[PDB]
Amino acid sequence: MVDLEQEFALGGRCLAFHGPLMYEAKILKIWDPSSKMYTSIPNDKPGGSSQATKEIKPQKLGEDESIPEEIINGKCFFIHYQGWKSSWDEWVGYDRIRAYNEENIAMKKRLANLE
Repeated sequence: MVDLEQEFALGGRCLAFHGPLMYEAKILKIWDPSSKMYTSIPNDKPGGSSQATKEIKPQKLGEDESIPEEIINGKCFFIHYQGWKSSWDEWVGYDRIRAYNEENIAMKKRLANLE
């Protein structure tokens, strides 16, 4: 068991499950249904864009992304799916993602054995 690192973190790594496998994630633009708008920081960059500008004010969205109602109802994270094209800079909900930790790496290494 661990603490703090297992929570989603602003610019933590993450893991987002598909079913056949999971693919590694990197949280950047984070979303909260309390306003149904998003937030970001330029600590790094998506990959499909050069940065994440500043402490992004929560603003009406739809510039290059959409959260479906499926994920909206919780914390969502626009993540860089690593090992894949930056075209996969996409949000997921907690329904599929968790932050970087050894338990999710135990899931990663068990899964990668099946690849």
